[PDB]
Amino acid sequence: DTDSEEEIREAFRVFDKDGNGYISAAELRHVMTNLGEKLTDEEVDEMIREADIDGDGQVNYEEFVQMMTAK
Ligand SMILES: [Ca+2]
Ligand SMILES: [Ca+2]
Repeated sequence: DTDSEEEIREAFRVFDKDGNGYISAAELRHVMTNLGEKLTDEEVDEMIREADIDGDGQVNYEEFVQMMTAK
């Protein structure tokens, strides 16, 4: 709850460039690339796709967490 899950809630919240309240695949490639690491769009696009429960190109913090670790 507030033990540490908070940092996760933050990092992901700030991540949403368009502060839409969720996370899209386009933001990952741009932000990661902007951060200094240029990932692969094919992996990114596929990344969320697998970590998507609603199937709306948008995933909250958890739906993502379970992914962040898994490569
Ligand atoms: Ca988003
Ligand atoms: Ca989803």
